[PDB]
Amino acid sequence: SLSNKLTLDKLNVKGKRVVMRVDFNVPMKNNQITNNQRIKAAVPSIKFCLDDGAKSVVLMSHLGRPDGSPMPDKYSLQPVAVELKSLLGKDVLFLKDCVGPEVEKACADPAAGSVILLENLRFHVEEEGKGKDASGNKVKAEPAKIKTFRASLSKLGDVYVNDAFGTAHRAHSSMVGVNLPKKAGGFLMKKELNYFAKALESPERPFLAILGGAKVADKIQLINNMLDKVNEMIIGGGMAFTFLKVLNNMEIGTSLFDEEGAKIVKNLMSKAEKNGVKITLPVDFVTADKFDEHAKTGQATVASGIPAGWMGLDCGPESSKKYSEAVARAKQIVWNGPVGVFEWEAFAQGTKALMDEVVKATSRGCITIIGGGDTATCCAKWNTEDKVSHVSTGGGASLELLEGKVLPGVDALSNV
Ligand SMILES: Nc1ncnc2c1ncn2[C@@H]1O[C@H](COP(=O)(O)OP(=O)(O)CP(=O)(O)O)[C@@H](O)[C@H]1O
Ligand SMILES: [Mg+2]
Repeated sequence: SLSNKLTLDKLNVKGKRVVMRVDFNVPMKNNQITNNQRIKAAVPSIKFCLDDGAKSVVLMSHLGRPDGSPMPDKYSLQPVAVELKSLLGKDVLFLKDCVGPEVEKACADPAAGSVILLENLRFHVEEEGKGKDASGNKVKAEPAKIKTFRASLSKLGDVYVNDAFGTAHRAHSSMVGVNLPKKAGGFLMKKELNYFAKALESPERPFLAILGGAKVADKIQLINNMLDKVNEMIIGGGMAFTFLKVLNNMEIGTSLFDEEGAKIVKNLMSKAEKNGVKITLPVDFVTADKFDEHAKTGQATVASGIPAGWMGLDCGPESSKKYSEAVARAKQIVWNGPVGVFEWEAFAQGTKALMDEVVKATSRGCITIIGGGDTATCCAKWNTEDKVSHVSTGGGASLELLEGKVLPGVDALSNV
């Protein structure tokens, strides 16, 4: 997607200060980084700069959603400075702010090979452009203030590099507001985009897409677009029940149901048929008397229906077989969302078996792409991240792409 945009590999950073937007918005538990995949995924771009004789490297990102309110005790990027220092083996200068005189002078003529990490960009309402004040009232940013903020960020360097794929879908100040003669996309951006371009412009055939999750309404455009590129599609998780109900008139008990999505199901099937797309739905399920990790377990099939008062939380053995059948024929796979409540061991077996199949397919030459989010965390708790072709570092961003949208984060990049 950047074949028409400027990239790091085509930039000259010798003796220059580099302002690099990155995505260090990692998850925490109480004071520790539960997952540092996002930090490690940006190192390749940081080193390339340093190894190429860079005067300095200024990194900026956000953490959570403070709403433009300084919350150092809740969303401080300080702990990320400690984590980075160890992964880089180099010293990192952390600043209590990301804009202002003090920061601006600190980033002017610094000691060569200097790594500087700025503070949460969202501690200012100028980043997103909106937020709230102490009074609790929702406020809007001033065009004059926005220009100032964007102007301060631009003074931090000579060239600008964007490697925040996970934030590529946001049209915030640090993503599209930096005013510098050169805006280059990082390696992480080049890598992530290269995989999704393969599964969006010219995939290997057969091409299979596995879509799970809970709701259907917020997935309509994702399915609609994918129905123009895939050969086979698996509809699993709570999503399936909305299709079985409208398509087979099957009873679903107290299982998840999407009223809004139920009205489009028939239009989705019609599009698949016209395009020659095979849609695999589950044939049996693992039920529960209630929504609880320690609920009573049962079983059911499409033909028998789900008993009243019960609900399907995972697929069954026969469904696992069909899924594997589709996985075996594929030459490329895109997976987004679990096919069952994987957070509870008793209902994660269906997702576990599919992962095993997906892992075996990769070792046979199949291109396997797992979209970030709930389906990304799985592989982590399974240590099967290096058992597939690619695990995305951006769920909401990769979703935007799959829907066929344009990420403001890359469009704002310099042309070539
Ligand atoms: N058969 C099923 N019944 C109920 N929940 C299911 C399910 N199959 C999957 N899920 C749940 O679906 C969730 C993923 O759904 P989805 O991708 O829509 O979530 P989301 O993060 O966009 C917001 P929400 O989960 O609130 O809808 C997982 O947390 C998983 O436990
Ligand atoms: Mg959702």
